[PDB]
Amino acid sequence: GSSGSSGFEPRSLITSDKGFVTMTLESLEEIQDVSCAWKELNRKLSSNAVSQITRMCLLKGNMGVCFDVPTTESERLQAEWHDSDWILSVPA
Repeated sequence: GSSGSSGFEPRSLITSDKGFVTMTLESLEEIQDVSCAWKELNRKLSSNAVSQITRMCLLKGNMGVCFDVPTTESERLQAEWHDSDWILSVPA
């Protein structure tokens, strides 16, 4: 409802073991199901690259998605993201 911004400034962990990385995609409003996100991603990413997306789940609030990708494709994904209203981030 009406609270202070949820983002905050949490403590930075000692990054070391570069294994996998998680991604987030914020929506404008609610969506139908993951099909919305998948259809969009398929129109903004290549079949080859989009296949790296795993564990795509609906965020708590249906206002975006959360998924995992390799640390290599993570930068390509970030650069290839354009021409869409959705915001792309990579949290801790």
